[PDB]
Amino acid sequence: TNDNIKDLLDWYSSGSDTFTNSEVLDNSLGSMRIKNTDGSISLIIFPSPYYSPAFTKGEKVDLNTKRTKKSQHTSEGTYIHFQISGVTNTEKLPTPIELPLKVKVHGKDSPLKYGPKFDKKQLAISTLDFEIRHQLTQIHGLYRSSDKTGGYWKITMNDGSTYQSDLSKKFEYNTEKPPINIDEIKTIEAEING
Amino acid sequence: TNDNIKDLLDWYSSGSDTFTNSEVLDNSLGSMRIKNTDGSISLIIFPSPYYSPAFTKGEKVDLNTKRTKKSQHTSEGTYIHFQISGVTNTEKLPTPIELPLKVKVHGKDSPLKYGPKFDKKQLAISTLDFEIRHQLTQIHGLYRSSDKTGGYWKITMNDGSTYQSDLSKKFEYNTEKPPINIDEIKTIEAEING
Repeated sequence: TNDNIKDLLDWYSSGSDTFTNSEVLDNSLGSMRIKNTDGSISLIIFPSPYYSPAFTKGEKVDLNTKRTKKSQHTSEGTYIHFQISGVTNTEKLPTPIELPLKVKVHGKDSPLKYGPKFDKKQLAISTLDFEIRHQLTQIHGLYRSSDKTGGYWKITMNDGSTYQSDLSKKFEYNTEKPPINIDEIKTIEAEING
Repeated sequence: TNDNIKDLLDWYSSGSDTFTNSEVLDNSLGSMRIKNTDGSISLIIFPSPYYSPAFTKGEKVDLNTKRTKKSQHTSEGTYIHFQISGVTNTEKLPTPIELPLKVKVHGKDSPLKYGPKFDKKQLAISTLDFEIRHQLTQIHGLYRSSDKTGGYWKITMNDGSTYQSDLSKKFEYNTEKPPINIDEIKTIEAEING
């Protein structure tokens, strides 16, 4: 594969951070300072004009986010994470739901018809992106060979509205739309090509 | 949490690398040089006296492994990964199997009774460790608060033999036993405490 595809493989196989019921310390309207219940602090940026959380100091939030650079300890010993997007409310569903991924690879529908499970009412579109693409890389070989370097995912809501991303490029954080209610997702489909 | 627990959370939420049908370039008996089908090269160490793959040049292997330090590009442009353990044969099962995790948290059995799915015949014990603990961190809060900082996982085989790890410490790579046939795992259980 070429270097940009290796960069995509690195990003989508580098894990993510999940924190629940973190506390907002400061919201600078495009960036947030948040205290996680393990004592770490997350500094999270929101580059999109369409998704800029407004939660104020003291409110609780959930994080399902990616790091942009290595976490560092301060002189006082506080651990600081540097993240992007992935901040939602703390509302939970009574039991988890699965978001099965319907996947086509080189025009052939895969028999693997499962997906990640979540008990949160709302997820950021970027979170859905990394969960989807992580499954595509791990299970379907996305970015692991020259024949699996592009395609798309598409979410269709119960009301017919859609969200989509091009697998040949990094997720479009700069135009990310606001988080969605996952219980109202109708289907998630993806196709891998090359 | 204390810093060693934050280190564990970092390790178990930093992702992993999955490659299939990679080619052995060199086996130095305790370390291997492997060419992945994306063109990258993996340099993998095997510190255990009990798990030291013997695959020779030209043989095919699978990788389900963790990086020990950042990947680097050489002057010729080759991307090099630095990994530990996680090398198996390429044998596949006809359909994937699930390795459900039975989880107890603070003495209470969790209702979440699912696990990761694999279509490989064999997995290294370290791979099982990171898959198990990743699920424990993400879904059950392991390492995310002072009340969830220890416990164990235990694999029981159909023949009654067992494998186990202490969640309060890093996986014991230095004494890792050889890979196991996952179709003969009877149960995987874990308990989280603090």
